[PDB]
Amino acid sequence: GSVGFSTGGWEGGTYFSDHTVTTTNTRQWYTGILNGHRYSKLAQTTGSNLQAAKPWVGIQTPWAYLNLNCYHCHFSPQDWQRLLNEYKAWRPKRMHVRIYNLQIKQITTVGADTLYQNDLTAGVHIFCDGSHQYPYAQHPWDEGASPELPNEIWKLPQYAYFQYQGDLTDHATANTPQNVESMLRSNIPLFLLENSNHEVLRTGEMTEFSFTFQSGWVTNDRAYCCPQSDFNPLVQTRRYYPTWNGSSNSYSYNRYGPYKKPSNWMPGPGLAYKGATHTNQNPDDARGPIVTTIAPRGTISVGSTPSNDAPNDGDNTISSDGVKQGGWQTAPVNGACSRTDYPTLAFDPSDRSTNQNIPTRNLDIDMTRWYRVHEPVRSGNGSTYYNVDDVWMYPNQVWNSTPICRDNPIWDKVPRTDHHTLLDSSDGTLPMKHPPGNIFIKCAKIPIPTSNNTDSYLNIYVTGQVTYTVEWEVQRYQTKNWRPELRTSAGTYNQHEIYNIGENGTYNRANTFNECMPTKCGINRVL
Amino acid sequence: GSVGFSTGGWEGGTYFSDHTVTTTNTRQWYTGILNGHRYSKLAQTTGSNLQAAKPWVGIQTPWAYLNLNCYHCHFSPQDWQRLLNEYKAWRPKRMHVRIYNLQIKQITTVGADTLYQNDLTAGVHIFCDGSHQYPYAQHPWDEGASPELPNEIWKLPQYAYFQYQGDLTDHATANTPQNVESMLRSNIPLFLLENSNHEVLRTGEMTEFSFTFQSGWVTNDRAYCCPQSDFNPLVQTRRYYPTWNGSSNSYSYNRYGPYKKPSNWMPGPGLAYKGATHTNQNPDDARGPIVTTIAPRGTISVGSTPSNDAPNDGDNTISSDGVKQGGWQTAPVNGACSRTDYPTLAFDPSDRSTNQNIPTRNLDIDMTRWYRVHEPVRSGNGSTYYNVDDVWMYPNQVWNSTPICRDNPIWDKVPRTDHHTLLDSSDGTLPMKHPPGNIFIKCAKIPIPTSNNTDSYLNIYVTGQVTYTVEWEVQRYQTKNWRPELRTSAGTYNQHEIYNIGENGTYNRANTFNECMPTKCGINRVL
Amino acid sequence: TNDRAYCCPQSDFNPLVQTRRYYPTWNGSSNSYSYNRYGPYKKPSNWMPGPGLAYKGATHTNQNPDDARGPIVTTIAPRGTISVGSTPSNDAPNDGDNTISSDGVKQGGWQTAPVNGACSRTDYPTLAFDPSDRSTNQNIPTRNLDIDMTRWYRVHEPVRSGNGSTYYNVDDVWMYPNQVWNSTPICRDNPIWDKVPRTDHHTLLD
Amino acid sequence: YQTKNWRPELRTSAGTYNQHEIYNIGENGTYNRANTFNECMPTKCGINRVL
Amino acid sequence: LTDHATANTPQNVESMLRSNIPLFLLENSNHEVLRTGEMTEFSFTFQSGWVTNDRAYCCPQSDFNPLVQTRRYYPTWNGSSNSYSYNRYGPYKKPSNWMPGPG
Amino acid sequence: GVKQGGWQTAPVNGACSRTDYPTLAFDPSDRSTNQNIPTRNLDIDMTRWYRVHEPVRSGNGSTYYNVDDVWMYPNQVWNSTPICRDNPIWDKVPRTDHHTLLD
Repeated sequence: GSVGFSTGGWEGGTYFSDHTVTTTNTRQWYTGILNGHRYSKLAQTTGSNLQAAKPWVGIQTPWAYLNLNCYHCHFSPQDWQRLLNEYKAWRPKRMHVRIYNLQIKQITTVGADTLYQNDLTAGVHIFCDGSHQYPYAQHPWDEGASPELPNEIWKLPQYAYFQYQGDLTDHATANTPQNVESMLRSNIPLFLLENSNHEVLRTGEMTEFSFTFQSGWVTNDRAYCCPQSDFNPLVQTRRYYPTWNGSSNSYSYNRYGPYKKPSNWMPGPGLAYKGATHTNQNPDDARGPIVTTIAPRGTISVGSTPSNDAPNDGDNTISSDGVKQGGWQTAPVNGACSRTDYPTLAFDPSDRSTNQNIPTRNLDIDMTRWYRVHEPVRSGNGSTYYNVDDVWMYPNQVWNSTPICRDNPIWDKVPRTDHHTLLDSSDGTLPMKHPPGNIFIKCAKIPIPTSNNTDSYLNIYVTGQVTYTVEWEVQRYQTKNWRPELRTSAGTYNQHEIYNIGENGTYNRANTFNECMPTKCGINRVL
Repeated sequence: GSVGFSTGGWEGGTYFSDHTVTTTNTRQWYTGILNGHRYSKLAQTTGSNLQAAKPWVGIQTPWAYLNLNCYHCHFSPQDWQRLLNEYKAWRPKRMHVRIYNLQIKQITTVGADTLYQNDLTAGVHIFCDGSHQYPYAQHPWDEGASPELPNEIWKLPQYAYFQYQGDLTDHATANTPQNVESMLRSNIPLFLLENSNHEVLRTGEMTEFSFTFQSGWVTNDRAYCCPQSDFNPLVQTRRYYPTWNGSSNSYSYNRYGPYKKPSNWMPGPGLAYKGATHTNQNPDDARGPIVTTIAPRGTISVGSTPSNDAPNDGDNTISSDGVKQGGWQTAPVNGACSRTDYPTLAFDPSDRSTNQNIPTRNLDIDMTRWYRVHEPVRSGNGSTYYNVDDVWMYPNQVWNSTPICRDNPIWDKVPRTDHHTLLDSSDGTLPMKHPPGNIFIKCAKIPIPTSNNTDSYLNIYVTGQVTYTVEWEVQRYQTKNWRPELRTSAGTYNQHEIYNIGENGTYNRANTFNECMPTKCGINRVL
Repeated sequence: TNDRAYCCPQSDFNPLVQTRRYYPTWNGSSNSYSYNRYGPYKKPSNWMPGPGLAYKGATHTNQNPDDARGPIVTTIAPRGTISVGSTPSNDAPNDGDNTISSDGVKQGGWQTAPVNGACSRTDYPTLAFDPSDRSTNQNIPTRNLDIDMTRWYRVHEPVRSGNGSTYYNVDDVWMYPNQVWNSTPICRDNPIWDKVPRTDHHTLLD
Repeated sequence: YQTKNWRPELRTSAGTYNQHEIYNIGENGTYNRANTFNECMPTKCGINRVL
Repeated sequence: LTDHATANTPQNVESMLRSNIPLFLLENSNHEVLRTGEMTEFSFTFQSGWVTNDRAYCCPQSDFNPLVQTRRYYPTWNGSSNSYSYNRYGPYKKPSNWMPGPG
Repeated sequence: GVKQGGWQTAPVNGACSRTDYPTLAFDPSDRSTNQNIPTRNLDIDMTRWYRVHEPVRSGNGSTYYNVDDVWMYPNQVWNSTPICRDNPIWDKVPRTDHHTLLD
């Protein structure tokens, strides 16, 4: 008889050790009924009017889901400081999630007054998709992650997923196969969570989930030198550099100076592009820096026209408007270029922020990450130094990843595909094949009798507690550095009261990326 | 199925034996929702206006806590009488606290009428901090301790804690380091009880806590003589006292009279100061007798100005107003001086007292505690007898502690610091490293669905029973005294009906410190 | 000990709860006291500011590095001996004791510094040092930074005087019961230990 | 140390010092030492204890 | 490197770099001190790829058999019809799946 | 600024044999007085490419674009440069979060 028995306590606190950090967090969560207990088409209405449907079309579900992906979910500002000061590297190992102390209440109107009364026999649907049968649909930077403050109520975000690009229209030429658009539309998936197995829980019940991570490392230490400066000037190099003689049409040689020795190591791959920065209008346009247009041959997308003049030769050229609303954008794409760390990653530390100050990633002091790359080419009497904005993958590229802050997402799901290149994120998330599965939650749909076969349900909502524990594998730094180093310190910040509760419970959050306590500031690594 | 089963009975009564007294008390307690389930800045607005913030700034929490610290919590007036009459000494050994028979009710408005209905699935957060991770914030003399009468309802007091002194402002001179105020403000702690582990209980559940005391003794017997009178006049002393001869510029000697023999034993340390008694206005001013101004070099407090004239030499002198609102006061500081027992300890016997008569400690008949101390110094023809208001710690000081009454606090937490001197309280509480930990209680925060992301919770309150049992180590007196002695007796009091229930349930409480049944009145100890 | 106190023991209470304690007010007409509850935002504390002697020493001149400046200067000499700049004084209080001139105390005495104890006001400038031996640096590190909140700036004993009260600065706070304090901060350039002199008695070692 | 403090704290950091090159070897082997007591890295700055 | 402060940059980055420079003194580690009658030795184990002495006499793209026809066709753009027509690759250049290495 | 401020990576020829020369030149020994400087001009391996062209239909004919930068792309296959007795044996891989293929 667990109506009067709790199914759990409250669990909080972090534990530090040499090889392990364990974070434990409990939140009170709730969800009401979403989308009237039904699945429905979700389509974007925004964007400049064009003779086509808007690109994103999908399904919004009745379900809600748990999002644990961000560091401020797991670490308090204190704990994050201690992680960054005492450890050169960490990665998540295993996560345990308990859902318990469930309460299901009927929302009742007896009059001008709204009543909240237990329905003791009402259930809650809880489903973890761990085999990734359903669309994951988790953008790492989404709001609706577990709130930073343990005392804050967490309203579950609603689950929706992409279905098809609505902008695609049938296009028939001598250069295309027939009926490709209808072929795409016929093949769109529909995912209903009710054709899978899940648990239904009443108020005296609990459920739990365990996940094991496989990921690379987040690395807190930085390089104080680039690989290319890293030689010894007191020793001469045997290497010579050529000088072209226009008279003899040959080369002569001179020893490289001891203070620049040619390196075998390439600057890491980096794409320095801002994207389209020219206007703030139309938040649903694809700004950049990389915009990808998907469309199969035989279909034509927004603002696309076939072009019969070379190089295109029957391919569809896409106007600015077409690329802008039709395409899908990848940002940041800076890679190893530190010049474009800014302003290509900017975020709110929390959801629904009223702060006018937007933290943007301006601080990278790691010295393997490059500002500019130049290819000098002999031209006439002198040489022309060509800035290279696109440094692609090339052998012997060696670089460090961007710094991250407590407000970054922890992981990003690697799309399941035939092939992928090296996995390094420009935003710093850990790419994971098999990230922890979506934990889906919805109130039971309790029908109300109707004579006319209308869909009428009882108005209820579930609240409960969720405890999530992450075991973090972690490595303490060791150094022979004689000097003291930069450390994350509260005294660095222009906002002295940051992460403190103020008048009327206002909680102070970072104005800047530095106040978000970024990694790779303090600890020197030897290359 | 404990919805219909109680988790405990009612436990009351005291048990006396030779070496042990056991008090058992049960109270019905409740708390509603505090501070709207949130943490917020708590700042004092009172005091004379000054160009600075008011000193005390802190955090008021959603939590409530149990306060067992006072004797009238544990002992009935009868039981206290018997303790003081039959025992020379006692100390608390172990305490057991049970919280049970929990009821959690929703407060509902259906109309002009307010309804109280069980929420059977609602929880209660109960947390004991026994490792003193959170601020203790218990002033021994606070109200909100368990009520004296077993039948009285106990409303849990709300927990709040100090954070920083708001009066401190940055002060930069050649004599100070830079940016100390921002350094203080940056380093202020924030304590959220939800990052620790605690129990959540529904109505069919209970919890219990055990504590072990380490303390010195409360001592009921008194000295009938001072150490300095304690000799035998029928025997001559070999000791001589000097007399200065101004003519020969030397000393001559004469045997001490047998009825004052010089003693090796110093009067105990005592600071005789009233504090600032001149006005009753501004209850938040620091009156005395010892006022401590905290402020680091590089900061400047209220009413402070740097003074470049000696002795100060760049130190900040503080005006009366600055000391008055800015400082922190220590009272009583009488120590072994009985002259300043009055009026330096005065209190209400109970919380929210309407009695105009305020018990103040005027009765100390222990003879080791001194009225005045004089240092005579030869001056001219005679000698000048200098009153000494400050007797500091000196070797061979020997003294008895102040008497206490049933309305005193039992213990006081020793602040955790690098160093402390001898622990003797002028108010009589037992200093304890590791006093019993705060038991924190709050109603679960049960969210109400809102579309606009406002914070809206279900209005509930918890009531329960708390049983607390203290085992007291105790010592019976033994004496060869031939004569009968003073004993605590109901017939001593001008109020004959004291501790009786009167018309309409009015409970009579002590008008005077004597009616509070003070210790160290009755039993003679041999020195 | 590396950790610090962010509050003094005397601020450390809960203002949301009233105190049962009252403070006296003297009535000169009735020659008695009346009582009023302490305000919830200053609750009288059982805990004394730690012992502290706020004295600079003799700061007036830089000459004569071998003079005993302070803040505590101890003259040793047994009865039957006379030290530098000492003369017997037959006028009270001295009565045959040797009074010592400034010069005598100055070169003859032995100095104890720092003697600030729990007073943070005199942390400066009573501890100043070179980080290394034979330093050429004109900048002398001196201990100006103490943010520990148990260590006190000033102590006042207010005493009712006439119509108002006089607030007496206390430069000497001696050992007294229920004093609780944290030790001074140290730096990487401090000595680790000091040998306790072997003696019959010593007080608390801080 | 162990703390339940929610907030980050002061820590000893090289970036605090007006002398940026402190404890570094300079020209001709000159070793840079603290000008101030803060540059000597004093204790009891960072960690909060609960009383 | 010199400090540069604009609306587009964070503050005090140069001093931040200069403050964080390492200093390495070999005397804070453990090493051997040897007098004239003493010796010391060290062992190392390599992990590496191979140095390769043999060469390719052909590129991967020439490496086919001309006596066999390829089924593959190559496009030719017709500007009049705006479409492609196809012709079998000649047996002596067969399109290769293998790209020239990065250079 | 680029010239004195930057740090240079050479050789970066990769699989291009055209730029084997003159991008690697050295003395065989230290403090050489020899005016003749060995420079790597001899690569007869046939997987290593001289030029790469992307032809693009332009007007009536096609334009053959020389490609001086061939980046990493799938199905690139190549042999490493020849080495001589005077080359270094190894190079320390910088310790970093990421590296591409090591050649």
